[PDB]
Amino acid sequence: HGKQFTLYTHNSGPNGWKVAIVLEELGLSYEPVFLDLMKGEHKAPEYLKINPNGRVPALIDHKNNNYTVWESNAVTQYLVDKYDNDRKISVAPGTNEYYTQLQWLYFQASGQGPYYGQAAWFSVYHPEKIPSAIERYRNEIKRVLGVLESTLSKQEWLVGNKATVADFSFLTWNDIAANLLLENFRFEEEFPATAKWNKKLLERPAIAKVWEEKAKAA
Amino acid sequence: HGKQFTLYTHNSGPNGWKVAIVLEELGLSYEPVFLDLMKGEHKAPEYLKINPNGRVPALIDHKNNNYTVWESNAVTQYLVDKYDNDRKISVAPGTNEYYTQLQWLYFQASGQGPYYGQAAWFSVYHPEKIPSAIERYRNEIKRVLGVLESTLSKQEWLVGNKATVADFSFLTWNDIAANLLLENFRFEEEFPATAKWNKKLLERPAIAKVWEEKAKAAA
Ligand SMILES: N[C@@H](CCC(=O)N[C@@H](CSSC[C@H](NC(=O)CC[C@H](N)C(=O)O)C(=O)NCC(=O)O)C(=O)NCC(=O)O)C(=O)O
Ligand SMILES: N[C@@H](CCC(=O)N[C@@H](CSSC[C@H](NC(=O)CC[C@H](N)C(=O)O)C(=O)NCC(=O)O)C(=O)NCC(=O)O)C(=O)O
Ligand code: NA
Ligand code: NA
Repeated sequence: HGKQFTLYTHNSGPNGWKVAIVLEELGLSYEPVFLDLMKGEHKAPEYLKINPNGRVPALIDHKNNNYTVWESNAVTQYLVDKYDNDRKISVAPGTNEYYTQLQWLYFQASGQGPYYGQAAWFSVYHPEKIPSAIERYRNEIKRVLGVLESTLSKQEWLVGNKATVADFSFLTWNDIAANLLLENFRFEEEFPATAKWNKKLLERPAIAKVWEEKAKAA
Repeated sequence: HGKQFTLYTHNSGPNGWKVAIVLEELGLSYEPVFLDLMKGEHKAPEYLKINPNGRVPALIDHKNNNYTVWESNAVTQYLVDKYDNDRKISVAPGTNEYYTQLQWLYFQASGQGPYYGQAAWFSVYHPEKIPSAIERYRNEIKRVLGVLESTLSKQEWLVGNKATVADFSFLTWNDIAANLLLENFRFEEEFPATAKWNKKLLERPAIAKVWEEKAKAAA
């Protein structure tokens, strides 16, 4: 055949692994292309032709005339809508539930990722240490966890009464938050429903497999 | 009331007016409820039942058994998918281009909004003034405009060879960036394709109507 997809990514980043989880859960074949962000490969003309935003990940579907799509959650939606026909990890397009799923994916993409990412930036990469900025995004991480907790303490999954890509989407950034960004953090005590949700998801065979890969990387 | 939708929103923020544009473009009736964020109305138990994130906007469709959805771009997708059957401002669900439309909407939601929003925060609300932080997000604003420019200099619209909600979605934050977040900004000079794109969208009857409502609301 040749592998169906090419996934432009890098050794270890939260959004690439997120897409990898979707691919593995769907049993889809893919070849990862690891861009060296340190060397600016993602800002080179060759990659800009794939994603003009110059960020990873991006996906090419070789079975669909090399249809190319970027933004990890748009990539995710493309994958489940077209290739999760048995609805193993997604709700059906054309239903009200689909937009609740979409709502949660937008909360992840606009409410979790960018804000956690600023915590990561100010703690690690910003040229000067700014305690008030570090504080600001640490507080936002806890707020976001509280939003998850308020729903997960009331129902088992975010949508569809089954684990979906909506639930999956929060995993990689929450891992970074718990294991790097937050200090003296006790996930299970502070956000019990969310911690338990997180634990179960990581126990899914496909997710656990990728999580082991992630550990082996970076 | 009597109106098909209730739109939870407020006077100043860009995402509510963005949804208002979609509703007006589709000719749908709605009653806006303007919440006072400085009175913590969005963090009250009553609104948290509507959106547990405690942010605006949120939409209730009274014609669809009060189906409720939040996240402005998720609300937008719901509206065009269900109510834009003639595809006046959107591409068709089930196509490939739908996911390109979605891609651009995620770029707006995750690449424009939150970063422009951090420029807003550090420039206006953060209780200490931090030049390196202000500079960081002003820079990112310019980078984002550059991304738009690189595409719009080569094609008329983001997707489907017609104006869609993907194009519309960038308007309100770009307005704030152009007039408030950047200093001595010259849209047409710095980003000519994007500025022309911006200008054309603002000429649309429905958008011009909302833009005036927004202008009066500021004031
Ligand atoms: N919305 C996009 C986010 C993708 C993304 O951020 N990719 C990162 C690698 S993950 S590393 C996490 C990443 N931070 C960065 O990329 C830091 C560098 C950046 N230029 C900056 O100045 O902030 C971040 O905060 N992301 C927010 C999020 O995930 O929502 C990247 O390509 N960086 C190259 C670059 O920007 O030059 C998606 O979901 O696909
Ligand atoms: N992704 C959401 C964003 C919705 C949103 O941010 N609504 C704002 C009003 S617009 S005002 C713009 C807003 N800034 C804020 O909300 C500032 C207060 C905030 N808690 C903080 O600390 O940054 C922002 O940066 N948004 C990023 C974006 O639009 O993507 C709100 O309800 N704030 C109440 C609150 O947070 O308490 C959407 O598109 O619906
Ligand atoms: Na990534
Ligand atoms: Na708003």
